[PDB]
Amino acid sequence: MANQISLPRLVDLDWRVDIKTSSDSISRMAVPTCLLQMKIQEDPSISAVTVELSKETLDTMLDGLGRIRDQLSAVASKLEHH
Amino acid sequence: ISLPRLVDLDWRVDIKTSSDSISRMAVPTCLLQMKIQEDPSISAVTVELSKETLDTMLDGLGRIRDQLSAVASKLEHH
Amino acid sequence: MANQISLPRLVDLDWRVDIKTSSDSISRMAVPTCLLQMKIQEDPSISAVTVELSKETLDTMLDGLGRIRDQLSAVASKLEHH
Amino acid sequence: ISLPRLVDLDWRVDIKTSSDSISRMAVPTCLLQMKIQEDPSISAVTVELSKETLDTMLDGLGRIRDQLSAVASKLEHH
Amino acid sequence: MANQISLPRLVDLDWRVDIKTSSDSISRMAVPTCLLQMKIQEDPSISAVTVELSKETLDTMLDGLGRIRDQLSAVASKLEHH
Amino acid sequence: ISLPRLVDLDWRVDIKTSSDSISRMAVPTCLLQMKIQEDPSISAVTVELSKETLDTMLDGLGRIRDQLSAVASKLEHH
Amino acid sequence: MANQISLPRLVDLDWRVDIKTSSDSISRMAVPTCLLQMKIQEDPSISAVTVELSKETLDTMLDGLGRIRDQLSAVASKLEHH
Amino acid sequence: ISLPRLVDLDWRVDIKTSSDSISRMAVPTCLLQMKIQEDPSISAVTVELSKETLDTMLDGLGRIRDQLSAVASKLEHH
Repeated sequence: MANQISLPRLVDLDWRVDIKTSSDSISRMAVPTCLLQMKIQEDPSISAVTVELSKETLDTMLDGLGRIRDQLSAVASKLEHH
Repeated sequence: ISLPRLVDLDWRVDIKTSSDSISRMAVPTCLLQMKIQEDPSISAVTVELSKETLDTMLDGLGRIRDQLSAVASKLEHH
Repeated sequence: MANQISLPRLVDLDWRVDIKTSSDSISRMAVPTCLLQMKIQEDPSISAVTVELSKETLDTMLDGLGRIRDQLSAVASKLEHH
Repeated sequence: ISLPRLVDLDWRVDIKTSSDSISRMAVPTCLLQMKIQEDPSISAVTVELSKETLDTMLDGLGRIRDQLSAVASKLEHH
Repeated sequence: MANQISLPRLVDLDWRVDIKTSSDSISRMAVPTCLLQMKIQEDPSISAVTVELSKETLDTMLDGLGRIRDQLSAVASKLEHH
Repeated sequence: ISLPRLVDLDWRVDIKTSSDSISRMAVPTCLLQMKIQEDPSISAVTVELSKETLDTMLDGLGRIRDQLSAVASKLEHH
Repeated sequence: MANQISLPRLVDLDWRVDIKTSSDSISRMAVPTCLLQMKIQEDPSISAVTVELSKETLDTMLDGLGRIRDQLSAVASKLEHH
Repeated sequence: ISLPRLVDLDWRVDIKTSSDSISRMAVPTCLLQMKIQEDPSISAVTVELSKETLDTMLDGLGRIRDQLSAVASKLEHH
């Protein structure tokens, strides 16, 4: 059919930046970290997924989502050319 | 302590029928699968994203990136 | 007793047909796939089960459900003959 | 990516007492167990089906089959 | 403290008797079976546990619950004797 | 097919403080743990039972026992 | 960001003291035990975690929570000294 | 029988931004992870605690400790 049913929807994205004790240092060295909360909905019935993100993990997420954006745009371009 | 961590990101681009379109034009959609590890026992969160939701995601995560880098810098000079 | 309690009930069946990139081809070859959503209810408390179906899996489902139909009809026939 | 896939289908035909029947005639019922794999970690969805629900299921899945085959054909000639 | 909090409560017990095809016979031999549904509540938030019971499993359940009854009565007897 | 089956039954008798008693008399209570197998992957349902709830349980399960035996007998002579 | 999102909140703590038969004695020797119920909330959506606690486990919990208190106070002290 | 037992306790002290503060002063917070075993198959309950919630926790658990010790003593002399 058309798009009437669909996989869960990401409907909220929030975050917090904490300072914590690092694990890469023998001494008392503080390092930042992200707490990320995504709220996901099914078409009501909202769930929350909370993860802890480092800088490198965030950069990798950003690269991946950029590649997804590029693939979506290329498919849209091929679709507009019937 | 071991908070849940995003350890993999996979995706697929599908083409589906549009529901709102008068011209019935097909539309691209992203199936996004995030793999979260908690510790083994990895879970998978699957969502469907449109282009606009992905763009907004990117904007928010870039803001997180900038804030994290600013805090890192202020910690280095502290 | 009689049929007052009962196992969960299938109360909705919906689907979508997507075009995706195939895995059986080295080149860029598109293949269709089904997203099937079944809504299941307990006698209220509705849950959703979404699966991805290929053509062959769908044909096998159809064979199985046909065999179930045949067995139900044979049992009904034996029941009408006391 | 690995969306959940139906990997097994099993069933049993029971005879139960009818609740609506004036004549108290016994009635056949199907216990249907679908095994869904996501990847190991297979889950099982169990439902009870009457003959009419099964018939409607069959009709819907046949419609899916026809639509899938039509899309396949239009992709081959595309 | 006293008994203010408590483990989940069994708040409903229902069942059905089905006839099914047996597994102990090569031929078509029908055998009865029980579908048992227990409804369990937390002190609201009701859940349902459905199991399939054979005659022997039911007899064993009955023996176990009888032994529990005997132990509860013996403890009550010791409590009434301060 | 493999419906969930009760495969173990364990219990403990505790003594707790009574909440309704004027005389504050202690009271026995049963912690009941049913182990259910579905197939490995056994789950555990824990409840708390009073003497009266246990008695009612026993009555209901005895009724199930009698009904099952009657159906068995009518199948043997069928 | 600031503290707008947050991990689940502990919002209730209740308990009961039971007498049970001990496992360290061959004879009939009674021993106390704690049933502890913690109610945890997400910012609505309250869940209950019930555990059985022995005296030694409780003492260890108390030591751990005291160490947490000390670390929180030391961090607060370092924060007040800019 | 095997009721769920708390088998590990881990924690982290973070510094976060305060939301109610006029002076925007940073504030310490505790991320607390309790590991519960039921029997293998250990689960993890994570909460965030402020200093006041921790103090109240400590008071309640100390009351439990005193009650448990009093019952132990009255059992020894029983």
